[PDB]
Amino acid sequence: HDCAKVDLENAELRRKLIRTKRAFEDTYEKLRMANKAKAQVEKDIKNQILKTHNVLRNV
Amino acid sequence: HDCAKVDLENAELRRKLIRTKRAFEDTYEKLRMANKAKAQVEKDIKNQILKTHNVLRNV
Ligand SMILES: [Zn+2]
Repeated sequence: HDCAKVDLENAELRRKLIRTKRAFEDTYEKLRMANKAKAQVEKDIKNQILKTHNVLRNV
Repeated sequence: HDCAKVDLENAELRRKLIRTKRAFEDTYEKLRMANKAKAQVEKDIKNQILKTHNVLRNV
């Protein structure tokens, strides 16, 4: 048994295990931001139609 | 340290690392097939946006 190496390996595994989770969280939020972005798009076009309609109402 | 406890923790760290990797693999594979299903819809949407983009060319 290598007491120095096993403590070092556990520190390496724990450190990297944390690196892995935070990478996913970033991705999760990134996907979360992307989906909400395309959600807005459907409403933006609907909004644009209303404006254009209101513009042509003024006649 | 505690050689018995640290080795058991080391086995736990590797174990948890395997679950995360398999969790990613599960997600990736599920996502890979899922994207292929929605892919026809996505190109159709891209075309209408592109078409509408082309419509606004009039100046
Ligand atoms: Zn030891």
